Amino acid sequence: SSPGIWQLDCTHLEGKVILVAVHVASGYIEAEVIPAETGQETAYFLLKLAGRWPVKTVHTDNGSNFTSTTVKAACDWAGIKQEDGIPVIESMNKELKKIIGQVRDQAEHLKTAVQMAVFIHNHKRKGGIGGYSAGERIVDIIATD
Amino acid sequence: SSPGIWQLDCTHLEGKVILVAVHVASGYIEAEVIPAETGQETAYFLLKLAGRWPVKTVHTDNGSNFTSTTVKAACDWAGIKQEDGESMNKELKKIIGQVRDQAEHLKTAVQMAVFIHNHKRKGGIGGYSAGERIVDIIATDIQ
Ligand SMILES: Cn1ncc(CO)c1-c1ccccc1
Repeated sequence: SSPGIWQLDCTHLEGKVILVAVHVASGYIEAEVIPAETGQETAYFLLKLAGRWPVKTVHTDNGSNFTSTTVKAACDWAGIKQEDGIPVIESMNKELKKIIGQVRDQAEHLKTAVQMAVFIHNHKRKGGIGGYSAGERIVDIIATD
Repeated sequence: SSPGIWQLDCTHLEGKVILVAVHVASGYIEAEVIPAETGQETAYFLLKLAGRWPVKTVHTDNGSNFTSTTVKAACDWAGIKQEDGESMNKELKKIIGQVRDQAEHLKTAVQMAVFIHNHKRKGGIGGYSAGERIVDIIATDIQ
């Protein structure tokens, strides 16, 4: 689908909250542990995302952190179309948790283990030895020239 | 320069620390406000960077934050070569001033500045933004 389309969700592990943005066309992920699923935390994560990739549209789970006017304000500022409650990706949250289990014993804190897992996911060749990683795919899809 | 070379810098503002990474060939920036310039905050910044972009080499200032065993452990794990030997960085500070009033806290103004820097077209019609350049450089290098 469009190069500018992201899906945002949340997943919970060890009592902490991980916000995950998936670039729908490529399966590339961005993720971070945050203190809680608040408006101010969600808006900050989105503003960081939109400053790093060209984000036109976000699909959300319509959680209350999304309905907040702080999130709406960020999205307006960044020119992002927020599509709440609009639905390979339900087992993205599952995929990321698995990878986190494989590195968890190399890091003292969960937040570091999440970043390791993001690194592994985005570098992973899919479709066997002849294939491409989510990382290669997102840049091929969004490059304008 | 090569597609995998970054330069990393700290800058100090309104009483806080900003870590700034410039992708040298594109001028694209990543930045984060951190409470203090520690070896743990550095390593965490570097790992987030390397899971996002193909980081092969980072050029840094001499600081002990870049020297610490945790940054060395992160660099070895992520495959980053470290080397301890600024026009997009004065630029970033200048943008922070121009929008500092658009926002409540520093953290937010910094990410608005990164947004504006990376999306801004340079030159006239036919030009590119830094965000366009990095993606183009790296996509070309893959093919
Ligand atoms: C209406 N709504 N609100 C939140 C969600 C979760 O995507 C949904 C939804 C669930 C399944 C299919 C379509 C929307």
